[PDB]
Amino acid sequence: KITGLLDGDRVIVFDKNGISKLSARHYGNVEGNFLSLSLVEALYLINLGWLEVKYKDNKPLSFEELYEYARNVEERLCLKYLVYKDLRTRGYIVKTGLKYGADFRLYERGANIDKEHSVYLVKVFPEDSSFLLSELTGFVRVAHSVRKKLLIAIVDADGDIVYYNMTYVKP
Amino acid sequence: KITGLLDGDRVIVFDKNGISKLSARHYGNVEGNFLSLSLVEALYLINLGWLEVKYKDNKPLSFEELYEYARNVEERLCLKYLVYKDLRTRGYIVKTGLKYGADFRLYERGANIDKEHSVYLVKVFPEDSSFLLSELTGFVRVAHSVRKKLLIAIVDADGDIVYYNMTYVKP
Amino acid sequence: KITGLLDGDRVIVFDKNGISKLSARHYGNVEGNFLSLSLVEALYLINLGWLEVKYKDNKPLSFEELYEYARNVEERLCLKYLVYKDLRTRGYIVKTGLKYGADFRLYERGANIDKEHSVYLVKVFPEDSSFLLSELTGFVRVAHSVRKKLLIAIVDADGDIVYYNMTYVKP
Amino acid sequence: KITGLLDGDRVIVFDKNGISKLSARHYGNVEGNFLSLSLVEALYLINLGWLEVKYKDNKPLSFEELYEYARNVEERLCLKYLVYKDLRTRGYIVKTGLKYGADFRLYERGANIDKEHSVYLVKVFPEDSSFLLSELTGFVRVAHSVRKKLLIAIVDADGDIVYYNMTYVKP
Ligand SMILES: [Au+]
Ligand SMILES: [Au+]
Ligand SMILES: [Au+]
Ligand SMILES: [Au+]
Repeated sequence: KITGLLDGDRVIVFDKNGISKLSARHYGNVEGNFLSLSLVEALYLINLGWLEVKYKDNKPLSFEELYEYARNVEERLCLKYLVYKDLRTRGYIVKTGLKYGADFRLYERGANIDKEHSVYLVKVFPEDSSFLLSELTGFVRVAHSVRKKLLIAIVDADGDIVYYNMTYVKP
Repeated sequence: KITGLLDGDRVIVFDKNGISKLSARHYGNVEGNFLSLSLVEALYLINLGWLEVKYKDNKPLSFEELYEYARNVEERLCLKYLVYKDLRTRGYIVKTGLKYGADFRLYERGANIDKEHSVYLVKVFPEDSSFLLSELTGFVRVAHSVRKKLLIAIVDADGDIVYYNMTYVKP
Repeated sequence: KITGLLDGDRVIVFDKNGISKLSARHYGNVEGNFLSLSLVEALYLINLGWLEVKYKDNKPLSFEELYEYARNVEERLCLKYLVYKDLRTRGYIVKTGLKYGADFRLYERGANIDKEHSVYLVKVFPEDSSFLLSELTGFVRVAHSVRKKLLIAIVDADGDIVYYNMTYVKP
Repeated sequence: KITGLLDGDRVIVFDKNGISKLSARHYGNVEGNFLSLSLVEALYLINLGWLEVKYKDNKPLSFEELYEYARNVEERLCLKYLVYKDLRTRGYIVKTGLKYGADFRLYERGANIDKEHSVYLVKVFPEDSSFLLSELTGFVRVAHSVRKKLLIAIVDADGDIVYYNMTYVKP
């Protein structure tokens, strides 16, 4: 069970092999002799039984413990977490979509991250919260501007994720 | 210049010829003793310069006059008029989509609205407005069950339209 | 008295015991490491006396507290809560009807929702508010195509509910 | 061709046989020795080719002429006429719904007298006009109250008539 260190909004890994294992599956970003995982990533790794996270004492935090800490640091933690876990489970390599204002950005399944770029821009939405339609049309424009497809991930009232693809059309 | 009689939510045309001209291009409904147009159809034909609409006396009502009347009696006249005019201009035969909870239903440039079925289901939305996802989520469903393509026409504050498609997806 | 964590749009339950209890009576979603309830669900459970909810502090929110929070993050929280509580009380297993553009989808009290299909599709409305018929008209349609019974829940100003059915008719 | 005399909002038929034929199909009400027809009824009968209305000495009026008159007399003329004609065409004995707040009251298909009651109450609605939902629920109350079925007749944007039945439900 690889070990990581709770450092604010990130979790660091230094074990040489621990970092090699996680970099292979493409988790977090490698910065020198360290690997930086996001809080959602660490939670999912913990859930997978691969990662172990300690903060203060030598006693590693529990999923609940890390959740309690992250919910007060990250925003929409549960929203991003449920969906991230889903996509990871669907076989996707999920990476931040921050650069495009999106929640995530994904590579095709089975994509060679080496030569391939990301294809989907993902934006998560809770079913029961209304918002400006321009919020959506805006993402369709950004996605399109970067030759990427927009993926709307809805977390319905039942806690399940429903995905929709939205695009421009010329009747 | 075909003249019509504004009566509530529709315009009545008695001129046997105007009834042929309009019916030819699929505008309005031929009751037999007359042909009746919707307020949006009337506004459009006035705009084309084909129609003249009288209300209580003889002096025909200006486009803006008829337009103000319709805005007052029909909630989303602005939206519907705008998208209808646009799709009618693209050559589509624009009919009501009420049976499907939609704004319009379209038929290709030349089609016998009789033995043929509509190919598109259309829903109009002002862009700068808040909305709930179920409004779109239900539309995609209905379009699906009735095996028809869908168009989500979004009109921005400037009155411009951008059509979008939306499809359910399992990543 | 199970205790959950208010986290945006949902409530997280970590107690393996509450997870079993809630899961049994079909409440929330079991992510695996936790179970999450929707805001409407949590409100109902607080009201039922089964649950306790804590936000950014160890002091549980009162029903009126969580309720106000929810009212603020969800447009129609009032309507949906009222109808959810009522149908749940009647013994139905109330789930989301998002996929059909509806508020809820219902299963019989003795239904095995894993093997069975929902028998009702529900749409809620505030009685003393202006509406457009295409709002019911499309609902009737979807309900038909997906071969399900429908319920139009109409809540009056006092919050009292009356259910109505609607059927297409060819006289 | 039966003759009737325009009398305000009614068309009176005095002919002995004329009255006989119309009364057989159940048109108008029989008061004194004559037969009083409604403006929509008279318009329909003219459309049928059965009636000939004229204002006193003047030459008989054309469908357009009577409509021209009637429209500046009766309300929702086009609305009520479009539905009435349709229901009459479908083989129904369409009578007023006035005593119930409905537009029309219908008698089962076609063999009912005075010892036989009306089965439906009909309320016509133009598709693109919004109204308070309480208006609909009000008609369900009246219909139900008088042990009758409420028929919602919608004149859609295409000029066609769509019918829906609305009733109470106890889930
Ligand atoms: Au969440
Ligand atoms: Au407009
Ligand atoms: Au409430
Ligand atoms: Au009309």
